[PDB]
Amino acid sequence: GVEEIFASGTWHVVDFYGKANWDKRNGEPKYNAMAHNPDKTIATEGRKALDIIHGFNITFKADGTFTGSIQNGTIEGTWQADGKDRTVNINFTKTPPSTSYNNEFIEALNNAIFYQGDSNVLLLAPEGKKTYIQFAHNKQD
Ligand SMILES: [Ca+2]
Ligand SMILES: [Ca+2]
Ligand SMILES: [Ca+2]
Repeated sequence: GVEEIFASGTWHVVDFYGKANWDKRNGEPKYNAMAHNPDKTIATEGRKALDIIHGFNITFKADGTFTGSIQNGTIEGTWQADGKDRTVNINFTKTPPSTSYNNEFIEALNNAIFYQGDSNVLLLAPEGKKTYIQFAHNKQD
């Protein structure tokens, strides 16, 4: 069931993905692309963004609660998923002092309604399926 994917250990952010083809679990990784922009100043901003978002992680518990860590502190809340249609509903009860990257992460999780994944990855997409956030069970480095 859903606990076998969600409650499978700490999930660490890989990237935010755009131009998604949800059917095929593919898309364009935003900050890894930014770090390879041909404008060296934009590439520098992408490298800094990667170091920040790689620190973002979340742990879902089988009791329907979660905690996680982003800039300035912890997130907390509740979650439900349905394995019959691969849908999810995340609800925040605590967020730390805001930052641009925090706001992006919190919005992605708040808008998530579909999921897919496997023993390595978790992808969460909003209703339009044009974007997703991807996690892994290891911190990116
Ligand atoms: Ca359902
Ligand atoms: Ca690496
Ligand atoms: Ca490594």
